[PDB]
Amino acid sequence: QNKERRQKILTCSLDLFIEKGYYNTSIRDIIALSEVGTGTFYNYFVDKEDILKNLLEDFAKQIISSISEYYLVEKDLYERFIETKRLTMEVFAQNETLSEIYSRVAGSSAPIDQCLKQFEDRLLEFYSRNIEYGIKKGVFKNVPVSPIAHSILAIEKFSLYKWVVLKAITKEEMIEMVLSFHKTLAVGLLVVN
Amino acid sequence: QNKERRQKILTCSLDLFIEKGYYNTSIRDIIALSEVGTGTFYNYFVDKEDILKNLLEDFAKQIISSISEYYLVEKDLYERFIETKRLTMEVFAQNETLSEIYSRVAGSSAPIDQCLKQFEDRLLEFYSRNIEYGIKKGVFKNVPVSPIAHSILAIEKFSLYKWVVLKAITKEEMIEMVLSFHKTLAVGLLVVN
Repeated sequence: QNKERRQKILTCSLDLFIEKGYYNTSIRDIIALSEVGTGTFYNYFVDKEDILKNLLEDFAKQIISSISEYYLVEKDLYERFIETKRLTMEVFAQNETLSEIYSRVAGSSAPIDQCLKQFEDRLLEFYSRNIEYGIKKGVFKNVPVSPIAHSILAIEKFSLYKWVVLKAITKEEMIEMVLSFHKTLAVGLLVVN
Repeated sequence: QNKERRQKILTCSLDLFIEKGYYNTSIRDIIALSEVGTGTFYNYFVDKEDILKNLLEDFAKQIISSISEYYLVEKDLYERFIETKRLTMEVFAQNETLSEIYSRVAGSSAPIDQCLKQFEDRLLEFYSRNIEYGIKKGVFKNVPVSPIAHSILAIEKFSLYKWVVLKAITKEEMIEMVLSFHKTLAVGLLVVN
């Protein structure tokens, strides 16, 4: 019941962010469209940034649990390396309107960048754990991990932006690009080493 | 003389974008701070987006010519692969205030995204030509090129943003991350292939 209401406020907030723009949307607009009352709203959120953190927490959680669930059945670490990128790209697509907001508000102001930083740091740490595991199991080379986690995040962010914001590529083209890059990263660009 | 004036308008525009924010800055503010007169201003630019395109054209041009000049002396394609990323990261640092604007206005509106798209497409095409050359010379594997060019651009964009906007890493850490990733991309993440 706390779940329903929390969810109603988040869906309405997302819709208003898409329709009016994140900065042009007020807590007033959200409370009015949510209809939960000013007092109940504050049992959950203090302002817009609290709403954005909560939207992105749920998002990170869905990405990380989809991957972790897949790990229970597929054990080949290379198969995991590729397919987890497709999985992630599909979570983005299931949350299209949020992917859009994520892709539009980066670098806009320090409080919003602080929110995106918590979301991104969480994904980066997870990606690091999984790369570390592969190094330990002799499948991946023992290289610095943080640059690799950042490269995964970066291409995912950039290709999402080109699909959902620029409309310059299709969902399919975005998925293909991302998988192709991870394949090449895995096998290595150099012919000889 | 056309050069001096064009340059004065661009420097002033950059300063106002940093100080007031790109959207809060008007052509009025720029013409007033530039002092070139309303009529002369229009011999060069029709609006802010014309100024942004011109700032980014010069930027792309400086990145591409630094790399092309280096190519006249270093012929090892792997040495080029790494060091060109350091060169690029240094051009970003020499144009810190522009790197900031670039890192802040992405996804903000379709006209500004159209401007960034021309800048990014230009870099992507150049990066593609250089990867293609390496494939043809047997140094790089024959893989799809566009995902690789996008991955180079993406990590460069993302690590620039974390330095100049988030202030979460140092210039040095940004340069190291980017070089480390390109090294791993080159040698390949997998132990065996």
